[PDB]
Amino acid sequence: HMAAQKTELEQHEALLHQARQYRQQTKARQQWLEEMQHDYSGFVQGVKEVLKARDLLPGIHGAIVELIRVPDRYETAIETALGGAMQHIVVDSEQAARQAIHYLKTNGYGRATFLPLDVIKARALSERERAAIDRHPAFVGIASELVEYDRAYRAAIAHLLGHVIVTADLKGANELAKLLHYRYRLVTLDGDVVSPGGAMTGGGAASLLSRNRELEMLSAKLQEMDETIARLERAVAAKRHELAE
Amino acid sequence: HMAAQKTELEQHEALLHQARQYRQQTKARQQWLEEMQHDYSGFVQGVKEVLKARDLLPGIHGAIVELIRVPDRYETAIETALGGAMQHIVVDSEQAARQAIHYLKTNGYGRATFLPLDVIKARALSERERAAIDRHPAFVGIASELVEYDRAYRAAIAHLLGHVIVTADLKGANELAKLLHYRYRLVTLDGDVVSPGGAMTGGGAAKKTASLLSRNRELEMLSAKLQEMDETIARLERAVAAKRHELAEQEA
Repeated sequence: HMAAQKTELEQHEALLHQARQYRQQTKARQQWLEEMQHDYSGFVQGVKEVLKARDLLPGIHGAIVELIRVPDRYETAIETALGGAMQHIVVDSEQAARQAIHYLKTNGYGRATFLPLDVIKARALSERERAAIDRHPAFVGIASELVEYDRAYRAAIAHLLGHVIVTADLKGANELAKLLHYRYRLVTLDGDVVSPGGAMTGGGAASLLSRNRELEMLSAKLQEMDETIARLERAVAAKRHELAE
Repeated sequence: HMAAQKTELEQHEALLHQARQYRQQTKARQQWLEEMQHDYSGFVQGVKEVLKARDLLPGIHGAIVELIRVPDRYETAIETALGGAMQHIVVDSEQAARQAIHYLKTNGYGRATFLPLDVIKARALSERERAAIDRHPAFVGIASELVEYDRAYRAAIAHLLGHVIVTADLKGANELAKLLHYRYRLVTLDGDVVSPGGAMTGGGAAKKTASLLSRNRELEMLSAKLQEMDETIARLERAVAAKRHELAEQEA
């Protein structure tokens, strides 16, 4: 009778307490990451100073890393493909780049590389090159097709990554490089590189790219917890109502 | 006038003493630098570890800086042209590069770039591009044509430097850039750079350093200096004894 209903009401009130305190700690983690994101922690000095001057300098969009989202599986490949370009700054125009350069020079604030969005042009494999590789067993993907980004930046991201192939292993990068006459850069899932011409880079032993991925994850989980909480408050209100009368 | 001879004798004795001390400090600097070389000091960890294993791993020739010799007047330009590529390791083949990369990975020994001789692609301007600049007063050379190396590494050296133009000065570099439709990187003898798209990078003064080529240059300078100091010293020793002797024959 009332013994089972009081037990169930207690499971729900306790689970409601768990979820609220858990949500509070999850929000605290989101805020820590948001602060790190918007303080530009981990960025090179000149890049940090330009982004801190978004409210003074004209035409500053953001660093490349801020503009793309990459799954965890492909993060090492994309970071390796980009190299220093992770922190290249997308700006409206070459004029905007020159103003930011002057701002850095005058203040002694370091150095940065700029990508003028009105002028930068996409790269892409030809249709025959793509067909030459995209069913090879080591092929993972064209680097630009492995990331997400707003359409406004499509020519900038194609420029940096539309001619970069991601392969599953280094032998596969060698194989596909040959099929492509060593015209293009290939990167493996583990971060080894076959550069145009056949040079090979590798070895081994926290990425800026994991920050907006964890932030997006925390965001979705927070929405999930708010509905878990709403559901648990309904269950508490429910088992109270039948029980109250 | 015996006094003028005694003073000339004291001069030569003073020069001989100072030259001996100077030679000795120069010898010590030479030995110290040769020890750094033997330690692979200044190489990044991954390159150091491959070179230490160069007789265990197959097909390891060596780092670019070990395989080229650069005339003193071109050292600054070539070191600037190469940058970190003076530590790229020439190897027999892709398989050899893969085994070396596997060695670095499994031991946590860092990263390195490898140049596999069997495939590595040479680079060169077109005939018409070379003709447009070849006779310009500020043209010094194609970087790969200013450095010495054994013929076996020709494609590896051209890959790194066949598309880099060395110029007399920056005004000449900018003239040559326009003649080449801004397609190539130019380096002056003083180390200034004109690169395609270079107006999009800048800010404060860059000042990085990984100057393994400059250690080789200093070692060649010390070798040549030490030979000169040896001859100076032996000359001064003979002049001191000759003047001391001629001074004693005249107090008769």
